[PDB]
Amino acid sequence: ACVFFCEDAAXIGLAV
Amino acid sequence: ACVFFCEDAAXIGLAV
Amino acid sequence: ACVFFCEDAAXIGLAV
Amino acid sequence: ACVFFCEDAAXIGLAV
Amino acid sequence: ACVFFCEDAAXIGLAV
Amino acid sequence: ACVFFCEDAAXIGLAV
Amino acid sequence: ACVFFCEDAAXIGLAV
Amino acid sequence: ACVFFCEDAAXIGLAV
Amino acid sequence: ACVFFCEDAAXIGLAV
Amino acid sequence: ACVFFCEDAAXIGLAV
Amino acid sequence: ACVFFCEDAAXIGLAV
Amino acid sequence: ACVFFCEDAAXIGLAV
Repeated sequence: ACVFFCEDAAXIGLAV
Repeated sequence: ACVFFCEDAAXIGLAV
Repeated sequence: ACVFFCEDAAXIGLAV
Repeated sequence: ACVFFCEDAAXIGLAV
Repeated sequence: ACVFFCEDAAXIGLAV
Repeated sequence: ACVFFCEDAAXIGLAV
Repeated sequence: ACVFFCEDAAXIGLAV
Repeated sequence: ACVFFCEDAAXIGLAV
Repeated sequence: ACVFFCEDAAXIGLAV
Repeated sequence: ACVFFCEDAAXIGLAV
Repeated sequence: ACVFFCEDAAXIGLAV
Repeated sequence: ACVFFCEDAAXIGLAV
């Protein structure tokens, strides 16, 4: 999978 | 966040 | 390029 | 939450 | 009228 | 996998 | 806006 | 939104 | 202390 | 975090 | 001076 | 605190 850096607030690494 | 369209199988929107 | 659908608030398409 | 397509003009997604 | 999906940046629905 | 809408020209559903 | 990296615990990006 | 790293030659962050 | 990037899920910095 | 003072028109404290 | 990552569009290293 | 990226010359992270 890959890590995306997205604002969820905070910006975190989401693994997809 | 972004919406990804991915297999979970069925295809769904994913909140990224 | 690709079209992504992400929240910026509103949900919009983005050209990548 | 749900996404609705609404006028803001332009048509955009609103997250509610 | 009709909705067109165009990049204005963001891609949004424009009513014509 | 996921499906992204990308120009290949035509815009198509790219499978990845 | 800018991205700041700050501790909130975790270190996260913040949109400013 | 998500932050992508893309070339525009000149590698930049992209607000998606 | 040091900052490590770890799963909490999301990927975040941890201060140790 | 740091406290910033930013407008969102409406000047507020921001938790960064 | 310091370098901040800010959208100018692209995200770039702003020198201040 | 926040991490700033600043000249000390070399560039370093600063704990703010």
